[PDB]
Amino acid sequence: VKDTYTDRLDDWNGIIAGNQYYDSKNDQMAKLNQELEGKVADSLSSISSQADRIYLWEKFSNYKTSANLTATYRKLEEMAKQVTNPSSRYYQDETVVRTVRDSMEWMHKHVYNSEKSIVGNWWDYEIGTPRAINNTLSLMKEYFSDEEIKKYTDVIEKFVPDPEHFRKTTDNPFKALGGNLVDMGRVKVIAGLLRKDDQEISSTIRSIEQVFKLVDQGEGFYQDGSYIDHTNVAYTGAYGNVLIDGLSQLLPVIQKTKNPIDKDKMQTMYHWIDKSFAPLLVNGELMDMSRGRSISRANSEGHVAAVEVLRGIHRIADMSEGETKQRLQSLVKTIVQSDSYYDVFKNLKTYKDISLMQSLLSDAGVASVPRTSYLSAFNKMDKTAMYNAEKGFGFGLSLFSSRTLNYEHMNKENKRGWYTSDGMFYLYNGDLSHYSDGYWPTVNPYKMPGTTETDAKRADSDTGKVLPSAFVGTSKLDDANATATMDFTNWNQTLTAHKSWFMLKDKIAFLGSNIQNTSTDTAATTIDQRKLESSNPYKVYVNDKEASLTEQEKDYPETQSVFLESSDSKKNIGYFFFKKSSISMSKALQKGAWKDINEGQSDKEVENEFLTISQAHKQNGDSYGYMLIPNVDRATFNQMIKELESSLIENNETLQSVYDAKQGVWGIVKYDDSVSTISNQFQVLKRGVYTIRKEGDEYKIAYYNPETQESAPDQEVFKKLE
Ligand SMILES: CC(=O)N[C@@H]1[C@@H](O[C@@H]2OC(C(=O)O)=C[C@H](O)[C@H]2O)[C@@H](O)[C@@H](COS(=O)(=O)O)O[C@H]1O
Repeated sequence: VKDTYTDRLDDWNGIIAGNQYYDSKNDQMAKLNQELEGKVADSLSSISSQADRIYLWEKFSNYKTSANLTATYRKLEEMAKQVTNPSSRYYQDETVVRTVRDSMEWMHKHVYNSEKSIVGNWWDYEIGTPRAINNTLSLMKEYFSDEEIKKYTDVIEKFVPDPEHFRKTTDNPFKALGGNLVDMGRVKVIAGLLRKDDQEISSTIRSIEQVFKLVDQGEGFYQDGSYIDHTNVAYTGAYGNVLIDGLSQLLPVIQKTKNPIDKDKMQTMYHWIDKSFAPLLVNGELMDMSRGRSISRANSEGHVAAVEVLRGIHRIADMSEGETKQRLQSLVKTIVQSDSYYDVFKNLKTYKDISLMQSLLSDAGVASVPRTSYLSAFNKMDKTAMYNAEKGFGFGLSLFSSRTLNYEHMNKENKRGWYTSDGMFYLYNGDLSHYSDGYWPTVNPYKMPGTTETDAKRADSDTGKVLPSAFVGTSKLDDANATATMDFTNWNQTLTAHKSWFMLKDKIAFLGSNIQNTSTDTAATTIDQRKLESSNPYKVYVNDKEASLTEQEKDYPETQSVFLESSDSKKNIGYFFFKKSSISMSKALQKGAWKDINEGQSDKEVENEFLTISQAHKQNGDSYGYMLIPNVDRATFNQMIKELESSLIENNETLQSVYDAKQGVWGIVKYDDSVSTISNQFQVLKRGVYTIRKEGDEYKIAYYNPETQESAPDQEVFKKLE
């Protein structure tokens, strides 16, 4: 029956598919249409048309595997999209209409109904499938009776009757929050509209409002921009994605129901965008350190994942007004145009999303100015993101502590992320494809960049762990300078190291001290493991003399510097060792398959060439110290290392500090409360992290105690001499 409920469903259809905006003369849209045409065509030619079939699609036949249910229903949603698209060859096609109706009935009688119990993954039974069912019925509501719709959605009410909890029919339900809570809306709000159930709609919207509250513990968004999910995992880039992506779709519909959400409550959305999401986006790429186990998915590499956030932002901009709308449009525009590697349209899956992106990009009224420099210390999730606009490089520092899990391996995904948070670092430069094109299934998991580890074998069956120490954190001074440390202990408590980082605007110093090993395994710190481009080869220099790297590891004793020279300076990487160090390097083709790190992925062999730089630690009390200097040519790197000749102030078991004379900035990490005199100019008095700047006779201080997660009054930690 046509009423206010169907009106809302019409708006929903315009959002999830957008057929009403389709334009055959629009190349980007025609491209998505053809994709859907192909998908439906394939589904129609492989579906079982035999009586007494045991499945609809052979490749999704074993229904004891919950994933097959969601995949099956999603195939029906694709059909519903095309049968209602005037420009589709399947528009109002009698066979497709009957196929969708008959398929819904079959699955309802033999595979998914209220008389069933969760078998496999609860996610499919409560989120994946219900969403596919809602969208199918919503798109084809003019081909189904209200009774049939209520019939096919009853099962949704059986598995998800409570808008505040998930796994309600199991022996271990959980409180819905963040991304899941948004999906709860895409389940119960839509089902509610389909069932014309006001109570379900009102109660679900009320439950959804919890998402707008910032937290100070648990899952959710924090004031410092961090986003935690799954109890204690940094997850802005995956579950955070689902949250903004899904919520931006729902809001236009929710705000037109009899239970609209207060404007002041939704105000936090803008905080997420500016404080939580934006910093993790560099040249169109969403930083992998925030994507959890999703890094092990071939179809979700960095630039692809970024689009989920960008399209969410764009939708929010569209429902916003004036300056707020104007600036969000500019944010999306500048990020997209800075991405010369990935075509944003490849992940805009609805015509309205394509339309919005096109108008934004062609509207001269929307400014597209390169983003300025920034540095976000996401202490509540132990990650740090840095971007230098003048030089054009991004830097990501992935850590963990007693407050966060190192890596997430579940549902057979991300089997080898063991060391992705053990002081791992990311460098975002001219090569936007670096962490893409199969980086994850080909990178050597035992040598993640920046990490200090023993070479003991690791089991894929292992799961994440929290760190024994709480002494992990970043002290930020300004948009270009910050200091961080990690009181590191490896997975089996056989190795330790005081690892610290000194972010000094256009370079980052890496210092490690108190390195100890109690095992029989060899210990080493991976200085880098950079994925190469066959089109842009690097010329390697050691102590400024060209070197020839081979697959076989070569040792370089008494090394003062290493320089990776590209034809594009924005891809150059230099390493300056404060004190001559013994390192080894090699360039080798590494092979692997996505299935190796994610059971549900392809076993197709992938290959990439990598340049690995390492420093062995054969004695207790060992250390390392070097400055990472990117985006400068060879002569400029050589000049810079001369300026930094005496930048290392100290690197021992209780004190680590680097000084940038040009800036007048000090980065300092103290492991105890002894009085530390620095450069005969001042004293720092407490255990913690410092970033200090001298401006004449003045001193600007940024102190952070990572264990108590508090700063402190200046006189408690700093004292000027004389
Ligand atoms: C945040 C996350 O990893 N969520 C998991 C699901 O993944 C998301 O799926 C969708 C969607 O519209 O369904 C959008 C996102 O890009 C993607 O991250 C999914 O993996 C389900 C079930 O698993 S599967 O059978 O292995 O595919 O589990 C969620 O936790």
